[PDB]
Amino acid sequence: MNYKKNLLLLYDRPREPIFMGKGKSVFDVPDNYLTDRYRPIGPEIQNRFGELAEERIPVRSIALPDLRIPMSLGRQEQFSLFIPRHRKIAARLIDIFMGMRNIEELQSCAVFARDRINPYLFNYALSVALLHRRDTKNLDLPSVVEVFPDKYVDSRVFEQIREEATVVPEGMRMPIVIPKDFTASDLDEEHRLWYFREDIGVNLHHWHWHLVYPGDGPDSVVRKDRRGELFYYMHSQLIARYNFERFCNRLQRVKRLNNLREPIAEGYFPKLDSLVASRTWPGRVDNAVIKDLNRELDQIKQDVSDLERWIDRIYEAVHQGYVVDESGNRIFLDEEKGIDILGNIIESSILSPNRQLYGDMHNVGHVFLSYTHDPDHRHLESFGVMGDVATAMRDPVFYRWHSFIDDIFQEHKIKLPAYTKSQLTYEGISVTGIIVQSEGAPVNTLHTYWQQSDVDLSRGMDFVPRGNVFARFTHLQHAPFQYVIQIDNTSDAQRMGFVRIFMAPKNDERGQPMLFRDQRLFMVEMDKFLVALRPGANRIRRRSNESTVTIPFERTFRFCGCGWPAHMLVPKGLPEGFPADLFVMVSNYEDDRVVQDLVDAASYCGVRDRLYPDRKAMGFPFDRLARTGVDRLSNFVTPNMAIQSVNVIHIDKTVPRT
Amino acid sequence: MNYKKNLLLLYDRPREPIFMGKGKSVFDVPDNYLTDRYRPIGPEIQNRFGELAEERIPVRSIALPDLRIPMSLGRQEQFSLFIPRHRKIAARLIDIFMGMRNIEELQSCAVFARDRINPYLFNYALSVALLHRRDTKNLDLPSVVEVFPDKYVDSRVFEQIREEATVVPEGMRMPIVIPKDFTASDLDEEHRLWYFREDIGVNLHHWHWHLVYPGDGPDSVVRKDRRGELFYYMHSQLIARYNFERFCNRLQRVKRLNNLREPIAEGYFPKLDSLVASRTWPGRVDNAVIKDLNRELDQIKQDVSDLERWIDRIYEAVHQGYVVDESGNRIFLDEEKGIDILGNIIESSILSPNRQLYGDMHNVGHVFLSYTHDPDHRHLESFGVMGDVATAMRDPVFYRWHSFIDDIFQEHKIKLPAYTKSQLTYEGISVTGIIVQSEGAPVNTLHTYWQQSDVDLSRGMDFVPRGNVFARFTHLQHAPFQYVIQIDNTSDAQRMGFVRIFMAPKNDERGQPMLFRDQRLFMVEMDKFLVALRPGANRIRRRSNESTVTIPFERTFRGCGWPAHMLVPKGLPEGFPADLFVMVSNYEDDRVVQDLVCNDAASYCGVRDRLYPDRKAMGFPFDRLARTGVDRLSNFVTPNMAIQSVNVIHIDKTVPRT
Ligand SMILES: [Cu+2]
Ligand SMILES: [Cu+2]
Ligand SMILES: [Cu+2]
Ligand SMILES: [Cu+2]
Repeated sequence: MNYKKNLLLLYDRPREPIFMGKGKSVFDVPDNYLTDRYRPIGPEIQNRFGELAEERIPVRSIALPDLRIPMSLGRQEQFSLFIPRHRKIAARLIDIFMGMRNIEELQSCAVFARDRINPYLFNYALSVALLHRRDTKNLDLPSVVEVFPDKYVDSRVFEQIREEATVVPEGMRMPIVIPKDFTASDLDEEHRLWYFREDIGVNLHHWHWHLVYPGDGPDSVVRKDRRGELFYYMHSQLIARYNFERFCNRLQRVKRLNNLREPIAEGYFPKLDSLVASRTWPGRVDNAVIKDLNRELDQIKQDVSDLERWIDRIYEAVHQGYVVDESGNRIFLDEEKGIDILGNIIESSILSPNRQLYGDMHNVGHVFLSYTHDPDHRHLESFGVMGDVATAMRDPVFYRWHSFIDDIFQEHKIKLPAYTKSQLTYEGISVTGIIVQSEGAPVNTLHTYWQQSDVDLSRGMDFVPRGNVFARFTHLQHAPFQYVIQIDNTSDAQRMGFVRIFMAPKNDERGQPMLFRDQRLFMVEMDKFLVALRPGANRIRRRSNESTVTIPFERTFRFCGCGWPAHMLVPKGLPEGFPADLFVMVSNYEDDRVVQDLVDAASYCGVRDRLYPDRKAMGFPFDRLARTGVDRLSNFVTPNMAIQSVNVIHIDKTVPRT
Repeated sequence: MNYKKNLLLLYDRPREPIFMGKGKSVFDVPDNYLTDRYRPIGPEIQNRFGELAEERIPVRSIALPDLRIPMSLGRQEQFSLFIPRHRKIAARLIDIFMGMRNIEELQSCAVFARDRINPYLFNYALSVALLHRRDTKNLDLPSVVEVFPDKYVDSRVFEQIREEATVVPEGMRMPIVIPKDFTASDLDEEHRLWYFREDIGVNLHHWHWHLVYPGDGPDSVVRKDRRGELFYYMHSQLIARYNFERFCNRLQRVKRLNNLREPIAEGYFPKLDSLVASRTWPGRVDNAVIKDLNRELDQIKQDVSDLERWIDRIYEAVHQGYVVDESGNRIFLDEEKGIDILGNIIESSILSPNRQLYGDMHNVGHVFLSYTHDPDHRHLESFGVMGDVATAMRDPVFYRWHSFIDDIFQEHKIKLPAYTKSQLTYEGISVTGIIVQSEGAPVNTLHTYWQQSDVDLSRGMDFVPRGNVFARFTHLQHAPFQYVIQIDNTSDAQRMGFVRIFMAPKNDERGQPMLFRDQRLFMVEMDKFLVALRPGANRIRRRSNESTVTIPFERTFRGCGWPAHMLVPKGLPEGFPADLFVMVSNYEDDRVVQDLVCNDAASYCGVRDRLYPDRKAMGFPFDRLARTGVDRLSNFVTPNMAIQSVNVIHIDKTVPRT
């Protein structure tokens, strides 16, 4: 509809008042909808822009809900989905946008609010609403990169764009190359993971997760099947993928934060400038120490001890094997629901059975690490990147904080009974082998390289002359490839299986093969998909671009929604080649299947699907300790599994997007 | 001439290329004078600008000097006069700009050079050039604030302006209020001196000083009479004025940094962002450590030891009573020249007799203090505010560092013989009285308050739509006043005398009458001028706005000197007690042999005048220890001196400037 299309205009040029031209349209804003600054000159000011557009969009003045709480955050402040106050403020706004009777009253409300609410907040809230409302499904939202490039882009380029757009005529403007590996030099060994930590797709992924599984909000948008287990598994796969990258950069597996009271060795300076706050992001010096927090405006008063205490209470619950809700009853951490409950406890969503007792450990850790430079607000400074979902993953200490949290999860995991031979076996199914073929390349060889892709940023360049503004981004990529899987059925009937593909490094940091206790943690999911297997032999062909784990290229670089960005499907590897163990398992779909009756089956959207369609623990079968007598992958396998050695070659060459 | 006026058009919109409109004029640029990016679209550029303009300027293409050293600092990098490499670059550029034969040929060089050189460095280098060429004398250079507002105002206003200019047509635009006391909350007691430390006038002062008494450059520009002594005196009076303000905000006299190993207690976060560099001046956390520097791009590899060695060397010379030449000769630090030699050693100007031995103590300390967050440049960050003349006075640690330096100069000062009673009395001359009169106020009362002043930031808002853009600044101000002085002559002959007026607090921090050993260092110079005294009684009236210490209010807000609105200390609302002192010294001894362009013309400009017009030590008569048996100002005074209690009142109210 036109109405749907019009909401998308609210994303165009966030800080330009709503009465200015958006695309080919203008909003006819009512007098009482103008902000205090503009209302007194309103009729003069609305006309200047209002004689440019093709279209004209009428807005009816109506009675609106109370926006005082959403309006409590300043327009030139930063927005943090980790700071409790702000989550409350966001929760409220999502409530309001969700509860508009229909799309016309949403338009009207959003048009009133936009120029009165912090743009990042507005953008978060609206997006969450639009993804979850009945009347606004479809509706391809613009990427937050095109809307706020300042959270993705070296600050240096904004004046470069401003000059280009002012001096050069539209037909003649050349694209701006976005600096890469720009946040530190060779003296920081950590700089090497620029291609991961600072990837647009990796960071977009983190944001998207938080849009679909918000921790506070109307029940409608919060309660999703096994959202606590997803919190666990999503953060887990990041670590594993991150370690994978570390092994390809002559580095060790990421160390957890041992202790909240020891210095944090990895400084990080983001080089980002928030045009919205009109203030640069603070950085964090090498060897900084977390400090007790007292920020009145933020409403955080929290000693390091409070955090340490929550940690101890959780460990106690995991070791007890149960948690205690507010009524005092015990909820057992069983083998279905334990991970889920525990996920809710640690993130601290509203689905925490007892926030008061277990705390808000994960979020508040983010705040602590983001504010080491101004913990009582005496210097009137905002938080560093760790304080924002959008940018947290750029900072190396993210991986260390989350590695630490992952230990709490691992400690629950290693208490569950190992999978038995019986539980891992599909009878009569056997997987004789699996291989990968790239185009032109040797068998069992994956290739990586650099690629430059463009993004139009015009939508986010407030107060810049109209015109395309193409920005060229350098990012990892792989050559396309397929899997070839030999399976024998031998049952005399058709057998349905779930094909599970993971990949892990072959060796440890020292060149020695990995034991299962360790390797199982390093296994990164590459595919999961359903297959009918006919009696006798089956040769199964699977292209890398069908991965249920990833989203298409275009979903990062121009409605179907997010998963892992495709250009990051494959670890970098090494020029000389990096050995990895590729793994597959075919499990019995009859046991894995969720009833999911209907009057892929592996591709899951949280917005769309009521139940996650796999009854197995996320990360099956690597989520538990091996059964007795197993010590490595080669003796872990059952006949319905198979292993393959794979070489990951990287060529330090660029290609122009094809 | 018209060429003079065209040179000033180069200060307009520093980052906008010179082929775009400047003022109501345009330059016609030889095609080969365009930069690489714009030569190809040269034709589509000449048409796109300037046809709106009235004057058009022909630029003669000429042969130009080797320009690679100035070019070696990048257009989007920061510029510092403390960094030795950057100081050398500016010297070369200055050399070029002063080596052009014509004012016409200078226009051509500058026109060519502008879009190719770092804007900060260009403004600096050209500005020094213009102030010193014999053919560009008496030029009203535009204020740095107007051209580079980004060194002077909270970065939060930049988008406020950009919105106001983009949205509202120029007839209807309102002024942007510049926030005051914006760098820190009342949780930090230092915040109370926002009106001093973050005052634009004061910062402009620091900057203008370094333009007239640059420490590297051509000999013609650097070698000024007693500039080493100025350096001591100028920095000594800043501490004095600072201390006065401290005594009016319930603080103590500033404390030296004890040394370079102890953490610096007082952090500072300036909220400035450079639009030239698209980087910040990083804050400094509380309790930060001075760290050894290895900044390769800046060409600085210096250990804290290296600085401590310099300091120990300088202390050793002061106590010795001589420094040692590069050839091994001794130069004695005597009563006349000692302070001057020492000032050149400590600053380390070119004039230092042995820079290998005594080092570059002052400049390098600044750089050290500005780099604690990134001393080896692994995080690719620029220097804090202390690393920039423009901005250094903003940071509390400026006063701590300069107090540490002052202790070294003081160590020389206390070695000199007390001034004798003979040396102080002017035989026949006797001052019986001094009073201060303001309008509408009781005798012996000064008055301060707050004022708002507008400034046009339009010449400094690159890539923002043209038109007036007014910033409203809030700043201290005093009510005008006059000294009335009664002098009895007693000779039958006319007598000439220097009138030297100082002011100090009556009481120490604890409300106890101050004693000379302390008071003398707290004396703030208020005026110095020559008078002719007829035989018998003379009544001298001297208005505040005549002070030789200051420069007109017009020159701050639309010939080095202190800004007129900061002549008088804040004082207190209940009344703050001070001692006003005046001495009439004998001009026949104070007279300087030189005769240049009515002796009563006391306006001294360092570039204009070859020699400093007073043979006495700067700060006389307070620069030495008291003669035996003087303990307090009451016992110090000779007949040709006089003392008056004065009450300094602050009213917390705001006036629009009359
Ligand atoms: Cu997350
Ligand atoms: Cu997190
Ligand atoms: Cu200075
Ligand atoms: Cu200094």
